[PDB]
Amino acid sequence: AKDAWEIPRESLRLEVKLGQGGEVWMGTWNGTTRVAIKTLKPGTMSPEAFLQEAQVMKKLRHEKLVQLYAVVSEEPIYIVTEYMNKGSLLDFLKGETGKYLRLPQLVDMSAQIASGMAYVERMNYVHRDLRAANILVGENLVCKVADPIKWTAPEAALYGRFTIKSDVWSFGILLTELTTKGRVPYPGMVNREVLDQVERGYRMPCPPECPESLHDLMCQCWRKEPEERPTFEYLQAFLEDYFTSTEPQYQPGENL
Ligand SMILES: COc1cccc(-c2cn(-c3ccc(CN4CCC(O)CC4)cc3)c3ncnc(N)c23)c1
Repeated sequence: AKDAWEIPRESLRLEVKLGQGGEVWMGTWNGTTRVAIKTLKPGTMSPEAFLQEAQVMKKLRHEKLVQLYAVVSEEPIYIVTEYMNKGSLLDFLKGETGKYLRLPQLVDMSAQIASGMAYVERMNYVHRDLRAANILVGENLVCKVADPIKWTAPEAALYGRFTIKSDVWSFGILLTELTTKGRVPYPGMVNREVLDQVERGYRMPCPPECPESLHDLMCQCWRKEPEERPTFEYLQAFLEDYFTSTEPQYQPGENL
């Protein structure tokens, strides 16, 4: 028995291909509604498993989470959502526009992600794979949460203990992506080195031109003890108010 998210497949025209991993397409829904469509390439994972993402997307509704529109829950299975016309944050950061972003833009992007994740937090959910590649960018630099040892808290990577606090860890790592225009965290380190070093207390240093106040925040996100890590509610307020309350004398530099 289907729910009120169900639509007939015939209402979808998959136009322009965007990515693969099944796939994701640009497309149209009913009359004149531009959407994104996730496909399941037969075999790779079970229907139930591909319909994890949709089922959670059904209960999560917020301005800074990518919005589910519809689902075709019989094969070939499709998930349908709003279309994010600037694609992934990671690609945006690394792209041609990426280099013009300065700290005011990057922090605002972080504030928006924190807000979506603050909502995930209030709803008692856990994301598990929070990072720039899973943030989508739209018009007016809107960032939405959608959808990785280097991004994963140690307790989670080692013991499968994923909580909102391990999401906070990942958010700290995401701040390094933002402040380096999308560089891979722990430059030159393989996953084993990162595990080994993090366990001995190593944390990434302050990125070049990143204000110390922003790095301290990263460090708080990376506290060994999950419960000592800030809430997203806290992160959202800090990042929202950053240039008044925290760094009121910020001046542009070469890159940030
Ligand atoms: C069911 O609908 C969903 C659910 C979850 C995510 C997406 C999604 C993914 N993308 C997407 C964005 C960027 C890329 C970029 N890509 C990977 C790295 C790079 O090499 C270039 C190609 C691929 C897919 C979207 N773009 C625009 N709009 C989207 N909704 C997406 C859609």
